[PDB]
Amino acid sequence: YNVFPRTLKWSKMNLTYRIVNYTPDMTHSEVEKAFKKAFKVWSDVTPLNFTRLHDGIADIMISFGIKEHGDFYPFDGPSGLLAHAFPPGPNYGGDAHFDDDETWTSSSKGYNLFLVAAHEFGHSLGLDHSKDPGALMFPIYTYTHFMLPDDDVQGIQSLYGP
Ligand SMILES: CC#CCNc1ccc(S(=O)(=O)CC2(C(=O)NO)CCN(C(=O)OC(C)(C)C)CC2)cc1
Ligand SMILES: [Ca+2]
Ligand SMILES: [Ca+2]
Ligand SMILES: [Ca+2]
Ligand SMILES: [Zn+2]
Ligand SMILES: [Zn+2]
Repeated sequence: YNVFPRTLKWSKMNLTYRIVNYTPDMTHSEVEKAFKKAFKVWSDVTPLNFTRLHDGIADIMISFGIKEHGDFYPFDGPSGLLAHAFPPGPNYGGDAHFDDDETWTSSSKGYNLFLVAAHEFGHSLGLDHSKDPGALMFPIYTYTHFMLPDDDVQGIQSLYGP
């Protein structure tokens, strides 16, 4: 696994996240479950915890956008870039953005929100890309009870512990 050199981790165990807006292709419930399940992945192997706030500021501000959307790191329309998150830190730190130009699902068609989101929150927590083609933090999307690969388990625990 790989981590950035920075800013490594959050000084607090219980973090907050917020879902600013939603995608057309999934119901509010579907999306909420994906994100909830995406965090559950990292929380199960770490002392971390995530609380969802309805409004105001949250450590991890989640949102769906297309093209230029407020950070000068524009999306490229369908396919190509799927989503990006920023490593731990104040403000934009932690936040995750999903290209609303892609087709988000709970299945295999288009791109599976949960899987991508699971990856993206990895970033939100301090993990960079893993060179292990079996790691959730590998730079290539690949569709797959979800068990978090070993490398990834090694990753966050080296930051936050078991
Ligand atoms: C199992 C599983 C899974 C999900 N994996 C996954 C793979 C690729 C992407 S991506 O298409 O968003 C590629 C990207 C990524 O991995 N985002 O997390 C986007 C952000 N990014 C970026 O802006 O890079 C430059 C500008 C330095 C080229 C690095 C690559 C997203 C999720
Ligand atoms: Ca709905
Ligand atoms: Ca933030
Ligand atoms: Ca794209
Ligand atoms: Zn963005
Ligand atoms: Zn990535």
